[PDB]
Amino acid sequence: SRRGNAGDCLANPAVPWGQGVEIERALKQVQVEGLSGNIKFDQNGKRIN
Amino acid sequence: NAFCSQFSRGVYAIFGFYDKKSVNTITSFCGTLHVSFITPSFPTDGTHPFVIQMRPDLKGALLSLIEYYQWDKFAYLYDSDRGLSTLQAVLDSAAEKKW
Amino acid sequence: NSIQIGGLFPRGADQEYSAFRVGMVQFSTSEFRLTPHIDNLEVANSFAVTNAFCSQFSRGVYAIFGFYDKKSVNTITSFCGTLHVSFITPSFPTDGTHPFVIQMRPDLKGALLSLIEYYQWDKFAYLYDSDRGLSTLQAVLDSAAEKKWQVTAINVGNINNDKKDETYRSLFQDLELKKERRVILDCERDKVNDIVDQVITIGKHVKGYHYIIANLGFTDGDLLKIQFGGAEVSGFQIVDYDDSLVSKFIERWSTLEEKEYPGAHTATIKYTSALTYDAVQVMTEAFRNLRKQRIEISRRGNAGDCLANPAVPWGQGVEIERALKQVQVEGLSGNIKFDQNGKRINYTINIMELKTNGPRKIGYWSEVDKMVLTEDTVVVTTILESPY
Amino acid sequence: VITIGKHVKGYHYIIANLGFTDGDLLKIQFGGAEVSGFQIVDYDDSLVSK
Repeated sequence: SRRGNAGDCLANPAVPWGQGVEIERALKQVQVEGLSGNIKFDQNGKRIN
Repeated sequence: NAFCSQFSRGVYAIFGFYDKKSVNTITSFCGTLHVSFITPSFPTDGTHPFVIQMRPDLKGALLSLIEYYQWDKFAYLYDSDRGLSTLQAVLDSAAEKKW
Repeated sequence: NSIQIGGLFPRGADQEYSAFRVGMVQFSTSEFRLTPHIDNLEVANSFAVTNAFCSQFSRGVYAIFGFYDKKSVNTITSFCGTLHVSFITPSFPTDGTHPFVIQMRPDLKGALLSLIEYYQWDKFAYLYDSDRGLSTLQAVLDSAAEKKWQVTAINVGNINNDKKDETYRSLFQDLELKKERRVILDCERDKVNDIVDQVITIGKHVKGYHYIIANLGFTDGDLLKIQFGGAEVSGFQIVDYDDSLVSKFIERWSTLEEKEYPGAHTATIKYTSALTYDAVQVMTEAFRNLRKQRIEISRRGNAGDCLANPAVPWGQGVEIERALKQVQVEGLSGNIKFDQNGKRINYTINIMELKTNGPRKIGYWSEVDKMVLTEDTVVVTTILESPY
Repeated sequence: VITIGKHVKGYHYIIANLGFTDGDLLKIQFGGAEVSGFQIVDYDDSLVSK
């Protein structure tokens, strides 16, 4: 769900909004095919296989 | 400038390119502000959260191709702009395999 | 006239922060003074650098002193390139003509290159760290081809703390099969103390080897444990203690308080702290020379934040770097002379070599002339007869 | 011996007392000098292992 306000990036100290953990985790689990070939991701984010 | 302006918009992910000058800038922010970044540029040495690399590695294919062609003496020409991580890999394998 | 400046200091930089205080106390003149406004941080994280640099620019200063790392150097050279705030630092010198940047550290490469032909080497190894950039490794391999060396360069910096002892024993036994009697090290203090301890434990400091610790502190780290092996050790240092102003400083430095000045009550001082003292003389030289030609640059108006769209400079900062680069004073290192870019010219490095008595000096180096071997025979009579 | 550097391959040492592994020994394990010694208490015995 979109939080609405985001604030300023240079907030001292700024606070992360803890939905981006669920964003990247689905991003790390993408298993599709593209022009290059098979696309498989490590939990680091490096392209494997 | 473009990072905080798009952070003001409240975006979900950021797509873009980086060079060796700005590579530390994105990795410092996306780890801090916990937003994802997806890129076709050259991948960083070491691990970084919140960064998805699209370009694969080239090291092992280079070390296979030199080994498949059975080389021991050659020359190497490099540009600084994409980092030096390929150079550091092939100089380590230079020591182990008598190059 | 309390000129307000800014400090960006890393954690664990205890000896340098006291060496910053000694210049602030001694070089404090009555006609003007300096307001520190110092914050602590981590040098590897650019976000805290992004936090602190826009913190001090939000207040608005005339100059900033601090330390940077390889992981944050382009954060600095982009901000001071854009926002026209001059910057002074003793860290490793950048490559490229970056405006608004003062390199207080001298270059080391040409002095390092000069020593190598002096021993007339041909084949050696080169252990390096990945933290001070790779400018030296690029410098030697470019010179390796055009003067026909055989260099085996091996990185060491990515080794974890838990598996040190197996990796170094894996490292030097690989060097032993190639008969590598000559090693050039290039690290900070803490790696050099770790590497030398593993050289001793495998027993590779007898008569027959040679070592070069290529950094500005040769007697900075511990050296006594390899004094008596037999392996000839050389190194580089700029801060010679034989100078009286240095000897005045050491006499002043030694008598100080531990809990007030952590790391002061010693006999020697590290070069990173030595330039920190020498930088405050250069900062105070600026605003003294600034008020001499009646140049008021007092931008008392509100600086505002750093995220301006578009960002705007303020042209009195051009006069600041005009004043900072035109500084020639004398400090612990010696003759401080600059370039239009911000580098250092006309300096001298003392080539030091290790003997059984301890550290010595076998000469100095310059830009104009190379390694000058200032240490500071029979006549045969016979007659020409065959086959003699 | 270590500080003057005299434990390379080529030397030999014998610590003639009943505790060979009693004192520290790791710091000259990796030199090259062959070191022997004497001990009576073998740990491989079960009553010792008990």
